[PDB]
Amino acid sequence: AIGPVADLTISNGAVSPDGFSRQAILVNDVFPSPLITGNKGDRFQLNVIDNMTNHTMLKSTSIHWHGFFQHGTNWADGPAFVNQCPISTGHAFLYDFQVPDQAGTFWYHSHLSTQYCDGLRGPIVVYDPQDPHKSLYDVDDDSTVITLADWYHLAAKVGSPVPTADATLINGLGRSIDTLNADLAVITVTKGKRYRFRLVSLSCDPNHVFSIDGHSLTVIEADSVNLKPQTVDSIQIFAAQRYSFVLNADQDVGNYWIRALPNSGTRNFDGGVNSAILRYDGAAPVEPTTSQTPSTNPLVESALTTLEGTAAPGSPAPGGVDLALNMAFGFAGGKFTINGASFTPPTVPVLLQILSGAQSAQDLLPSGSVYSLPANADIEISLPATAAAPGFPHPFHLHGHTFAVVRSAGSSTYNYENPVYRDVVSTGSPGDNVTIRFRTDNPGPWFLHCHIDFHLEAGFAVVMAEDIPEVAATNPVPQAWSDLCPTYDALSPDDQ
Ligand SMILES: *[C@@H]1O[C@H](CO)[C@@H](O[C@@H]2O[C@H](CO)[C@@H](O[C@@H]3O[C@H](CO[C@H]4O[C@H](CO)[C@@H](O)[C@H](O)[C@@H]4O)[C@@H](O)[C@H](O)[C@@H]3O)[C@H](O)[C@H]2NC(C)=O)[C@H](O)[C@H]1NC(C)=O
Ligand SMILES: *[C@@H]1O[C@H](CO)[C@@H](O[C@@H]2O[C@H](CO)[C@@H](O)[C@H](O)[C@H]2NC(C)=O)[C@H](O)[C@H]1NC(C)=O
Ligand SMILES: Cc1ccc(C(=O)O)cc1
Ligand SMILES: [Ca+2]
Ligand SMILES: [Ca+2]
Ligand SMILES: [Ca+2]
Ligand SMILES: [Cu+2]
Ligand SMILES: [Cu+2]
Ligand SMILES: [Cu+2]
Ligand SMILES: [Cu+2]
Repeated sequence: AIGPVADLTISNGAVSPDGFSRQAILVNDVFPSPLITGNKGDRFQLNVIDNMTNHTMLKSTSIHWHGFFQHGTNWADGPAFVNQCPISTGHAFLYDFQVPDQAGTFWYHSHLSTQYCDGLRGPIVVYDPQDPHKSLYDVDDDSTVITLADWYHLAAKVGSPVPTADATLINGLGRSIDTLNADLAVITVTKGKRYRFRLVSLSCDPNHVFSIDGHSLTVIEADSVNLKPQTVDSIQIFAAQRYSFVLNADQDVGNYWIRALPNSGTRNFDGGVNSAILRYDGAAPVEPTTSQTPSTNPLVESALTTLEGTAAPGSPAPGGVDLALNMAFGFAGGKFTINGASFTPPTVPVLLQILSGAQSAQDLLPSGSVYSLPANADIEISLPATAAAPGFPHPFHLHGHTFAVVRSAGSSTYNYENPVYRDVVSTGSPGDNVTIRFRTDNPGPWFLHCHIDFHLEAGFAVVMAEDIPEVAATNPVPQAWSDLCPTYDALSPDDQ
């Protein structure tokens, strides 16, 4: 892997991850984007050098480091027009931040429009030298990162506004229905060894039901949060989520199908679509002939708990917090709404608005989309599922924070004692009332949005303006950040 100090050069080029070729986005001349790693406590210095020339996929860029708290470095978080203006082509920008108090599985992706769908997205691992789960496994390295991704034959701005994927990629490879002989990813294991696999969803839209024929999976991490171990036989993973699971390679030496069934597009495994190969050392170099058995032990989010058994912030009753917010989803004029407002990117990034003197949510643009949060407070947010926002279940993501999921999708119970904490949560289907809690210990504007990128583009977002009075003092910005907007605003539209 590369990192924690590295150049990330962004360019355009042709790729063929499902045996069909198209123009896309390369990072350090490769697709899919390379793995970046560090250790707990490391300073990351990622110099993003933008050499893109294709306006259809956008020449500008901005990168989000998904899951990092960015305390004191809100300017480095990535969302275009929230935390920065985009980097302009022919320029570079250094993201310089620390990860003092976090370890686990993360990822990076463009956070400008729908650009990450065109290929700028890759995994990150922050290792913990004192990982409490470390004695459960033998192997945890580049080879044990498993990414899932949707792939489209037409680019994000070329196809339908809400497209359906032609292929699922596993570690960057997969088959489409018209490319049944395309290359497949192979993950190799040695019989008798134990592996920490780190499963990362780079998806722009679909969720995937992940399973491995003949094997159970011991889940030990969700979205960079250590869990009490939970053995499962399938995992439904939503866009932008991560899980670590331990696999004991104790079955017969052979080839076993790795499966990732999407919730849209091709919903079968015919011809080896939506599949990869688990190969034991010594097995024949052939495709598996294993069968899928019904999942009788699927992952259930409400049954997950943190390793430390951390209580939810606040008191154990509905509304037992300093500020309770309800987000009512809707859809009007082809745009998503939250509490009647659709997010449209402001000309001046929200952070720059605050640093320039905006004092309240009413002062902040876009109007109706920004919520001021008090400092050092317990917050509860409910996000009740509704068919009024098409394309459910919507996996919501809160920047700058992990949150307690006090009520999960598909469950009527509330857990304040020992709920799972994570950073992306499915808000489920009608009848659900997914409810989250967090503490406001991190001054800055933080995006809260559906991580289905096509829905974000259609306005399905709000901004949480946390502790506005302390933002400037807590987040001193580098000169290079100050220069982003004047450079970007000087571009002609066709160079954006
Ligand atoms: C930079 O970025 C872009 C995005 O990657 C590039 O866009 C490509 O540009 C061309 C047009 O110049 C496309 O080819 C066209 O595709 C359409 C649609 O094809 C599909 O749909 C039709 C109708 O349903 C169907 O008949 C076909 O079988 C396809 O399924 C065609 O109608 C056109 O005739 C033409 O073939 C590309 O599809 C497109 N690729 C990306 C992935 O969307 C662009 O080329 C880049 N510019 C630099 C110079 O390379
Ligand atoms: C889901 O969650 C919230 C919070 O429990 C609900 O909104 C609250 O519900 C009651 C009754 O209407 C009120 O006492 C409060 O004023 C509400 N608090 C929030 C901050 O507005 C809501 O009713 C639920 N929605 C789904 C449909 O069950
Ligand atoms: C309007 C509309 C329709 C469908 C979707 C979707 O994601 O399926 C999103 C928006
Ligand atoms: Ca091969
Ligand atoms: Ca291996
Ligand atoms: Ca962690
Ligand atoms: Cu993300
Ligand atoms: Cu994020
Ligand atoms: Cu959505
Ligand atoms: Cu985001």
